[PDB]
Amino acid sequence: MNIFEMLRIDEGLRLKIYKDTEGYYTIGIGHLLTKSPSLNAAKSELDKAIGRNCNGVITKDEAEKLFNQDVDAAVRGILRNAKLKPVYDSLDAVRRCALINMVFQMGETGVAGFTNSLRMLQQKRWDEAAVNLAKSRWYNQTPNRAERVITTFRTGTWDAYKNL
Repeated sequence: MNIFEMLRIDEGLRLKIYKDTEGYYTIGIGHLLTKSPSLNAAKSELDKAIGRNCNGVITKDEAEKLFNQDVDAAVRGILRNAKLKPVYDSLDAVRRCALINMVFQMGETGVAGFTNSLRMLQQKRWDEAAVNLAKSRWYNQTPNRAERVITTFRTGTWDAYKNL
Protein backbone atom coordinates (compact mmCIF):
# COMPACT_ATOMS: atom_id res chain seq x y z
CA MET A 1 0.00 0.00 0.00
CA ASN A 2 1.18 3.56 -0.49
CA ILE A 3 0.10 7.11 0.39
CA PHE A 4 -2.07 7.41 -2.67
CA GLU A 5 -4.05 4.23 -2.02
CA MET A 6 -4.29 5.12 1.58
CA LEU A 7 -5.82 8.47 0.86
CA ARG A 8 -8.03 7.17 -1.84
CA ILE A 9 -9.53 4.85 0.75
CA ASP A 10 -10.12 7.64 3.30
CA GLU A 11 -11.41 10.34 1.00
CA GLY A 12 -13.19 8.53 -1.78
CA LEU A 13 -13.52 9.85 -5.39
CA ARG A 14 -16.36 12.12 -6.55
CA LEU A 15 -16.56 13.75 -9.96
CA LYS A 16 -19.26 16.30 -9.10
CA ILE A 17 -18.97 19.12 -6.33
CA TYR A 18 -19.89 17.71 -3.02
CA LYS A 19 -19.99 18.68 0.59
CA ASP A 20 -17.39 17.20 2.82
CA THR A 21 -17.96 16.05 6.41
CA GLU A 22 -17.73 19.68 7.62
CA GLY A 23 -20.10 20.95 4.98
CA TYR A 24 -17.47 22.36 2.67
CA TYR A 25 -17.47 22.33 -1.07
CA THR A 26 -15.04 19.60 -2.28
CA ILE A 27 -14.45 17.65 -5.52
CA GLY A 28 -12.34 14.58 -6.54
CA ILE A 29 -10.20 12.96 -3.93
CA GLY A 30 -10.77 15.26 -0.95
CA HIS A 31 -9.80 18.43 -2.84
CA LEU A 32 -11.30 21.31 -0.77
CA LEU A 33 -12.52 24.05 -3.02
CA THR A 34 -13.78 26.73 -0.66
CA LYS A 35 -15.09 27.13 2.91
CA SER A 36 -17.59 29.65 1.48
CA PRO A 37 -21.27 28.81 1.49
CA SER A 38 -21.65 29.74 -2.09
CA LEU A 39 -21.91 26.89 -4.63
CA ASN A 40 -21.11 29.62 -6.93
CA ALA A 41 -17.91 30.58 -5.22
CA ALA A 42 -17.20 26.81 -5.47
CA LYS A 43 -17.71 26.48 -9.13
CA SER A 44 -15.50 29.46 -9.67
CA GLU A 45 -12.70 28.00 -7.63
CA LEU A 46 -13.19 24.83 -9.49
CA ASP A 47 -12.69 26.32 -12.97
CA LYS A 48 -9.68 28.24 -11.77
CA ALA A 49 -8.23 25.04 -10.43
CA ILE A 50 -8.83 23.04 -13.61
CA GLY A 51 -8.35 25.67 -16.17
CA ARG A 52 -11.66 25.04 -17.95
CA ASN A 53 -15.37 25.74 -17.59
CA CYS A 54 -16.33 22.76 -15.60
CA ASN A 55 -19.74 23.57 -14.59
CA GLY A 56 -19.29 21.49 -11.33
CA VAL A 57 -18.03 18.40 -12.95
CA ILE A 58 -14.58 16.98 -13.71
CA THR A 59 -13.09 13.83 -15.24
CA LYS A 60 -11.18 11.04 -13.52
CA ASP A 61 -7.99 12.40 -15.00
CA GLU A 62 -8.64 15.92 -13.53
CA ALA A 63 -9.39 14.37 -10.18
CA GLU A 64 -6.13 12.48 -10.20
CA LYS A 65 -4.18 15.46 -11.31
CA LEU A 66 -5.47 17.48 -8.41
CA PHE A 67 -4.68 14.55 -6.14
CA ASN A 68 -1.07 14.44 -7.29
CA GLN A 69 -0.76 18.15 -6.62
CA ASP A 70 -2.25 17.96 -3.19
CA VAL A 71 -0.16 15.07 -1.99
CA ASP A 72 2.93 16.80 -3.32
CA ALA A 73 1.99 20.00 -1.58
CA ALA A 74 1.29 18.10 1.70
CA VAL A 75 4.77 16.52 1.64
CA ARG A 76 6.57 19.86 0.80
CA GLY A 77 4.60 21.55 3.45
CA ILE A 78 5.73 19.10 6.09
CA LEU A 79 9.32 19.46 4.90
CA ARG A 80 9.16 23.23 5.22
CA ASN A 81 7.48 23.36 8.51
CA ALA A 82 9.68 23.72 11.51
CA LYS A 83 7.46 21.75 13.75
CA LEU A 84 6.61 18.94 11.43
CA LYS A 85 9.84 18.30 9.63
CA PRO A 86 11.75 16.87 12.61
CA VAL A 87 8.85 14.57 13.40
CA TYR A 88 8.72 13.32 9.83
CA ASP A 89 12.48 12.84 9.69
CA SER A 90 12.34 10.77 12.79
CA LEU A 91 9.67 8.39 11.55
CA ASP A 92 9.78 5.05 9.61
CA ALA A 93 8.10 4.95 6.13
CA VAL A 94 4.64 3.74 7.20
CA ARG A 95 4.30 6.23 9.99
CA ARG A 96 5.49 8.90 7.59
CA CYS A 97 2.32 8.08 5.52
CA ALA A 98 0.20 8.61 8.61
CA LEU A 99 1.45 12.15 9.18
CA ILE A 100 0.98 12.87 5.54
CA ASN A 101 -2.64 11.72 5.81
CA MET A 102 -3.28 14.06 8.78
CA VAL A 103 -1.75 17.04 6.89
CA PHE A 104 -3.75 16.41 3.80
CA GLN A 105 -6.93 16.36 5.90
CA MET A 106 -6.38 19.08 8.40
CA GLY A 107 -3.63 21.27 6.86
CA GLU A 108 -0.11 21.94 8.34
CA THR A 109 -1.42 24.35 10.80
CA GLY A 110 -3.87 22.03 12.22
CA VAL A 111 -1.45 19.17 12.71
CA ALA A 112 1.24 21.47 14.04
CA GLY A 113 -1.25 22.24 16.84
CA PHE A 114 -1.02 18.67 18.07
CA THR A 115 2.03 19.63 20.16
CA ASN A 116 2.02 16.88 22.66
CA SER A 117 1.22 14.03 20.26
CA LEU A 118 4.02 15.27 17.98
CA ARG A 119 6.40 15.08 20.90
CA MET A 120 5.35 11.53 21.75
CA LEU A 121 5.69 10.38 18.18
CA GLN A 122 9.12 11.86 18.08
CA GLN A 123 9.94 9.99 21.15
CA LYS A 124 8.57 6.75 19.64
CA ARG A 125 6.00 6.33 22.42
CA TRP A 126 3.40 4.76 20.15
CA ASP A 127 0.82 3.75 22.71
CA GLU A 128 0.87 7.00 24.52
CA ALA A 129 0.63 8.99 21.46
CA ALA A 130 -2.38 6.94 20.10
CA VAL A 131 -4.27 7.76 23.23
CA ASN A 132 -3.39 11.45 23.07
CA LEU A 133 -4.30 11.78 19.44
CA ALA A 134 -7.85 10.35 20.25
CA LYS A 135 -8.47 13.36 22.53
CA SER A 136 -9.28 15.69 19.70
CA ARG A 137 -12.17 17.16 17.84
CA TRP A 138 -10.58 15.35 14.85
CA TYR A 139 -11.19 11.92 16.47
CA ASN A 140 -14.69 12.84 17.67
CA GLN A 141 -15.85 14.07 14.32
CA THR A 142 -14.35 11.41 11.93
CA PRO A 143 -13.76 8.59 14.23
CA ASN A 144 -13.32 5.68 11.79
CA ARG A 145 -10.81 7.55 9.64
CA ALA A 146 -9.11 8.90 12.84
CA GLU A 147 -8.84 5.27 14.17
CA ARG A 148 -7.33 4.04 10.97
CA VAL A 149 -4.59 6.74 11.14
CA ILE A 150 -4.05 6.28 14.78
CA THR A 151 -3.66 2.50 14.25
CA THR A 152 -1.07 3.23 11.58
CA PHE A 153 0.94 5.36 14.11
CA ARG A 154 0.41 2.78 16.79
CA THR A 155 1.63 -0.22 14.93
CA GLY A 156 3.72 0.93 12.10
CA THR A 157 1.85 -1.40 9.75
CA TRP A 158 -0.95 -1.06 7.11
CA ASP A 159 -3.23 -3.32 9.06
CA ALA A 160 -6.06 -0.78 9.46
CA TYR A 161 -6.27 -0.46 5.76
CA LYS A 162 -5.85 -4.13 4.75
CA ASN A 163 -9.34 -4.77 5.39
CA LEU A 164 -10.62 -1.95 3.09
